[PDB]
Amino acid sequence: VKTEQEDVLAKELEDVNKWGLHVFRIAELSGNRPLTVIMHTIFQERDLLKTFKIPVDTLITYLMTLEDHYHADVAYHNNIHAADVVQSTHVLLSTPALEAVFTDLEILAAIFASAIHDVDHPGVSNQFLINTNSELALMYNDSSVLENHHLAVGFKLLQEENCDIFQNLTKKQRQSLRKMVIDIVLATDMSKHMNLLADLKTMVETKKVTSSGVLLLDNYSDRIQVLQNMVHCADLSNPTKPLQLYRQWTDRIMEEFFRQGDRERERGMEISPMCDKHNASVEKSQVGFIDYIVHPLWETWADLVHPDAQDILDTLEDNREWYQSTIP
Amino acid sequence: DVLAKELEDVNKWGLHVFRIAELSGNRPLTVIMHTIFQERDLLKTFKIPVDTLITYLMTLEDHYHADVAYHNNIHAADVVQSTHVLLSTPALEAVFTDLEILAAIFASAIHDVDHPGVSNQFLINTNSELALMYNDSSVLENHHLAVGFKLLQEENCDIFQNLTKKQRQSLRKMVIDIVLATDMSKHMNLLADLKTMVETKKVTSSGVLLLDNYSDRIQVLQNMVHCADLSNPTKPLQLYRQWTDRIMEEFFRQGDRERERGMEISPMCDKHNASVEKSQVGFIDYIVHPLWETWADLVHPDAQDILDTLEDNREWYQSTIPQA
Ligand SMILES: COc1ccc(/C=N/OCC(=O)N2C[C@@H](C)O[C@@H](C)C2)cc1OC1CCCC1
Ligand SMILES: COc1ccc(/C=N/OCC(=O)N2C[C@@H](C)O[C@@H](C)C2)cc1OC1CCCC1
Ligand SMILES: [Mg+2]
Ligand SMILES: [Mg+2]
Ligand SMILES: [Mg+2]
Ligand SMILES: [Zn+2]
Ligand SMILES: [Zn+2]
Repeated sequence: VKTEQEDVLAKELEDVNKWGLHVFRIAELSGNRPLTVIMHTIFQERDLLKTFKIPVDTLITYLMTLEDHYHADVAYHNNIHAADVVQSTHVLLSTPALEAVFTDLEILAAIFASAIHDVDHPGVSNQFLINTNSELALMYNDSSVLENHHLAVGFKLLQEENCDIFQNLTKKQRQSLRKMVIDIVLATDMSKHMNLLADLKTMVETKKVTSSGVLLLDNYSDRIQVLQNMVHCADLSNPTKPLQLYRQWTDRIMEEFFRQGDRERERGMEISPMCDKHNASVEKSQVGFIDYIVHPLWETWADLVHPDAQDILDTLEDNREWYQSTIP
Repeated sequence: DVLAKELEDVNKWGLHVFRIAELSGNRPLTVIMHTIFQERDLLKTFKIPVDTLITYLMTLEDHYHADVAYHNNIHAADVVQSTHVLLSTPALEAVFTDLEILAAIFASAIHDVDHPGVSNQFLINTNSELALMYNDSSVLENHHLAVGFKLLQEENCDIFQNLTKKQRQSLRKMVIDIVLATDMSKHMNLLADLKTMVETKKVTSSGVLLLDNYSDRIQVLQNMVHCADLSNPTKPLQLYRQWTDRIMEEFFRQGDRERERGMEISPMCDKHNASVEKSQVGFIDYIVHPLWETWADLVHPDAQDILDTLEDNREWYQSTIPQA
């Protein structure tokens, strides 16, 4: 355990290797430190401290700082979402079809990218930031504004006192991990979804597997592509989770969206799609989200790692039925 | 006075820009931008208060670094003026809207603002704050854009104040697209696509190019400003020599910092082991000529005088290099 608690957190953390970890429970039991606790657990499980000579106190110090820079008053894009994506990536990394495909450095990059990928999220969209002429959009030229910011912050925090968890990587290692983490977080920009999926389908069509069905990736292009899509899937994994988890994620994203719509309405701006609390169809919207975004993505991932992801797909379909059933 | 006579050549390749800098009190960017805006009737068209223009331009010019030998206000003024000339090439007559013309010229003016005199790779390799900010991706070019637009916020500096919301939005997208294309790491991809565009190009009866969508139009503007940025070797020898002096001074200062830091010194940045002639001939052969012969193809025969000068300058510099 990497944070002061008491306790029974251990019984819940037994599911850290399973889809459907109750991450909200973890948040409660850990004093709202789900990202620190789950990251610390994963790093120990994967022996990453020993491999990369990461001092444990340095890891905890960085995680505490990183966690503090997720906004507590943001309903969805907060430290629990970061913890969720981290843990979800951790599960996907261990899928049998990917056995021994990735290096420990690649595993570290995926997990680190997952942890920082929404840090300092303000609870409003890229388009909102652009439309309101935010300093952030001015900084990043309207291009992957948030995602560029999340990386800048995640890396800059390494420079805080006793926070450089990469201090004992080689120069080449840090350079490679940096490139991979950047490639991965920039791929979480939803504006890149259709292209990313399109390329993922292409890769699937011409995939190569050993006898036991293990994927053969040849080069960096292959490997980074699978990692990009993996963390993208993890980011978009809410509707594939056990329904009670999914239901809370839906509650939180709508709360966050509605708060942006309130900011838009207050400034006399056109209210963004699905951000109008006065005219929302939350259930119908989740069904469309699954039909046009989440299922097409996950159907393709499932193909890539066939048959590893079948139950994830089945759960997605069951959860689609639930929101369908509850349209008024 | 004398300045006025020099600015008469503003519509011509090979404007004595260094003379203009001396004569204006080191305000080439302000003088040349003002002149071009007046010539193209840009103040009237976009209702730009002339006082606002000068205030912006003076502040913009102030944010080019004095102590940087190549990437300064004179380079900026040169690229602006060169783009201004290319815009009027016969093959592009009446093709671009006034907004697109404004975007191309504004982009040129800001395209290197607050340049520190060291390369992207240097900034990446030294773990600079700029590289941390921009995730190692077009580090300087993103920065130029951010600063160029940020200055519009200064008091009485918003030259786009009377653009419609939509015009401002379009201008902003176009300028970003253009300045990002000045990143040399994108050169080969730009050039490969330009060659493919040339292959399938369409012209009117009078012979002007037909660019019927934003993609084709911005592509031409991107490559035009990139050519302007890479136009030094196409200029009269007296001007080209001066640009070569300055880029080498700048590079060698980077090399100096690399050596002090114990770093491996970048190509062409080692003052002790560098050859001007050899370096310019390679620069022409492998970057500038491939690009300009493609531009010349696009607008043939509009740019043949430019291409001729470049090929003469190449022949000139290779002539003192011993060869079999
Ligand atoms: C549990 O559900 C979700 C989980 C995660 C996400 C993340 N989505 O990424 C997009 C985004 O962030 N935008 C998109 C833009 C149109 O609107 C901008 C305010 C921001 C969305 C979820 O629900 C959808 C479906 C209906 C409500 C949203
Ligand atoms: C008058 O000459 C020039 C004018 C302009 C330029 C602009 N070059 O753009 C690229 C660049 O800045 N760098 C930085 C450094 C790492 O090296 C490059 C591979 C990439 C170059 C000129 O001459 C060459 C030949 C020798 C000096 C350079
Ligand atoms: Mg259990
Ligand atoms: Mg995000
Ligand atoms: Mg530049
Ligand atoms: Zn996310
Ligand atoms: Zn330049």
